[PDB]
Amino acid sequence: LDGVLVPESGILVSVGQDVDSVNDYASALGTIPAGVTNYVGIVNLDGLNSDADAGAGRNNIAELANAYPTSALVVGVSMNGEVDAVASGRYNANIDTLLNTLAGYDRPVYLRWAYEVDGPWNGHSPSGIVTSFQYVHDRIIALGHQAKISLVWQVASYCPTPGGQLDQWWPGSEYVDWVGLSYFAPQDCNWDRVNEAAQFARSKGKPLFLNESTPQRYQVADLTYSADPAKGTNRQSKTSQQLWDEWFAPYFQFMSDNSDIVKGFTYINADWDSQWRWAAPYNEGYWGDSRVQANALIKSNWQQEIAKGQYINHSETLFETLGY
Ligand SMILES: O=[N+]([O-])c1ccc(O[C@@H]2OC[C@@H](O)[C@H](O[C@@H]3OC[C@@H](O[C@@H]4OC[C@@H](O)[C@H](O)[C@H]4O)[C@H](O)[C@H]3O)[C@H]2F)cc1[N+](=O)[O-]
Ligand SMILES: *[C@H]1OC[C@@H](O)[C@H](O[C@@H]2OC[C@@H](O)[C@H](O[C@@H]3OC[C@@H](O)[C@H](O)[C@H]3O)[C@H]2O)[C@H]1F
Repeated sequence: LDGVLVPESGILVSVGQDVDSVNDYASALGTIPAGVTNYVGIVNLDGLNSDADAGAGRNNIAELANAYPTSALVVGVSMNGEVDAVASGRYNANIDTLLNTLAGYDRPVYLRWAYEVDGPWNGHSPSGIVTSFQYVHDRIIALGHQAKISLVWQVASYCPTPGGQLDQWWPGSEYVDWVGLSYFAPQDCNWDRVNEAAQFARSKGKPLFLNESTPQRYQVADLTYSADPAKGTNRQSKTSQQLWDEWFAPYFQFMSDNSDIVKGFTYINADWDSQWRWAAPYNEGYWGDSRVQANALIKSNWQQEIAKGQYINHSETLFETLGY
């Protein structure tokens, strides 16, 4: 796809990853985000045309798209543990409806198909990922939606999964418009996973989207950090400048260090602790509170950074800038 829906220059600023947290961000920052992010499952299309709230914030792409009619949509599509049945065609009617629905919004859509392709917890087979990316990239063309829907192959870039295993998941450059990654606690392995994902994207000639990012294990309102990924115990006080310097400055530095390929990010701005999947007593890891508006210094510094001219923010020229 040769730069289609990929900005020639600049980094798309998007926010996620549930309707309410995105509305709260837009309210608190007094801004219309350039891109907004939700999730849907392919088995039920849960979250596409009506509310789906399963403990990770409310998803409703119809509501989101009406609330932000001149912002890009970013959509994570879960395989719901069924990628092999998806690859064998059992959900093909649902795929068409998903693609036709998203194309009916007449705006740039970034589709993270089977996001975190190499996260073992997603139950994926390499075959099912390679086949289904082929099928979906081709179906976008068959349905006539290739000017509108950009297909993102997003890895998990998660330190406990060993490096050097990305090739088995790759469907081929002809079937991928962007590579994506997750930027949470890359310091746990010296940035090795996120750097490996970036260098993979670079080697394939694809732009890079940081599709999931948050100061994982930090609390912005409380100003704390924990080294405990499972339960968030023995929380450490941080100053707000420390929390900026420890997570936010390196996050933006990573984008500069990879500025040949980085063309978008999604910042997840949420009180994760308020959402039951991510809440105490932490059955699915410790996440924290990533709301930049919950600290004045973090909020100022955030707004000051993303207003800079390497970032693509919302304006009347946004869709043109993104290649729509
Ligand atoms: O301490 N940690 O390092 C830690 C511990 C756990 C943890 O949990 C995961 O958090 C990220 C979240 O994205 C994962 O969510 C799983 O996604 C897969 C789901 O699969 C469903 O399982 C039920 C099945 O019937 C259905 O077919 C299938 O789709 C699963 O439900 C989710 O739990 C968590 F697993 C993260 C971390 N860490 O962050 O620190
Ligand atoms: C990347 O790391 C951070 C996690 O928060 C992300 O997990 C996704 O968070 C948002 C949830 O809405 C999504 O949950 C899926 O939503 C669609 C449902 O059909 C599906 O059952 C549900 O798991 C999380 O995967 C992670 F990607």
